[PDB]
Amino acid sequence: MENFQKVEKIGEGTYGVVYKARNKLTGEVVALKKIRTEGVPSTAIREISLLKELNHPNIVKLLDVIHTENKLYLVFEFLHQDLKKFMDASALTGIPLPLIKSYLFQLLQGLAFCHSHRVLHRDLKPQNLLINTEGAIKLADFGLARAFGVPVRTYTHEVVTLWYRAPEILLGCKYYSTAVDIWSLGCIFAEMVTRRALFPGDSEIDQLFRIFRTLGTPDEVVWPGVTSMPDYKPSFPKWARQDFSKVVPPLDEDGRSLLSQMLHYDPNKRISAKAALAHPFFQDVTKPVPHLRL
Ligand SMILES: NC(=O)c1cc([N+](=O)[O-])c(Cl)cc1NCc1cc(F)c(F)c(F)c1
Repeated sequence: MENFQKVEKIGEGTYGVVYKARNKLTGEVVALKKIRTEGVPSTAIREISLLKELNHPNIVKLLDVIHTENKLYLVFEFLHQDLKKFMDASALTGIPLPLIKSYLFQLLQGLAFCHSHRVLHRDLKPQNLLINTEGAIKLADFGLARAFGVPVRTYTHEVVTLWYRAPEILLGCKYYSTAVDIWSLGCIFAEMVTRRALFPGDSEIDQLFRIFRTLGTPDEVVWPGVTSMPDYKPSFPKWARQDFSKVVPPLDEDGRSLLSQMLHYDPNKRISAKAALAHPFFQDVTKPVPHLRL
């Protein structure tokens, strides 16, 4: 590394390999993501560079965009653990409700900030939510999707997770809205509560049908325009909706109410991050200290 000192290979994300590195100068520890191929659109580097200006306590800071030797590196502030690992570690006992609430509240603040600045995430999942010992949780990878449209997969044979994809994306809609992030966060909220993924689809159609089996096959009544979506087929089976009391037990009515608003089929009826923050579910929100083993 011309300037860094690779500590370890954290992983291999959807846009390239990730390393924990120490800036031999500043001495700071950061996450270095090497972006995928043989050109790199200058349009992307400009859009990405804009993301450097985004500053919010619940958004992982993009410290630098390095375009040298014709390669693309993203330098991010470092956090020791992601929500996926934390949920696994908390599987036996479950994440306490007060902490689930704190995390959801913080993530909505982060989304409200991004959305008011016209930035969408598009690929929220537990792995993209980072946490620290102080009880904070932050969104990682905001805006990278748009600055790269949709490259389908990661870069080198790796099963793309569809579990958190909004139905409008699954139905072929070409224009994503802020609502896709609320849907993903709703799925994550449910998973923290039940300790099981809400919609663990194994294919795009299995994903769509798992959603339909739980929330009911959508129709023009609940989702005006759904039958005209690019990938909608009149041959879709028609399943009846289940009750939330059965979907995320034993979550209370405040929680079920908020979740139901985050999972409305019509992107336009789906609650905004701003509005969700005012929901009664957050009346008693606090900021608990999580039990992190690093
Ligand atoms: N900003 C970041 O801090 C970070 C970034 C990316 N990434 O995509 O650019 C990834 Cl993957 C993991 C990250 N940390 C969480 C983490 C740190 C570890 F040190 C570790 F071992 C682990 F599993 C998870």
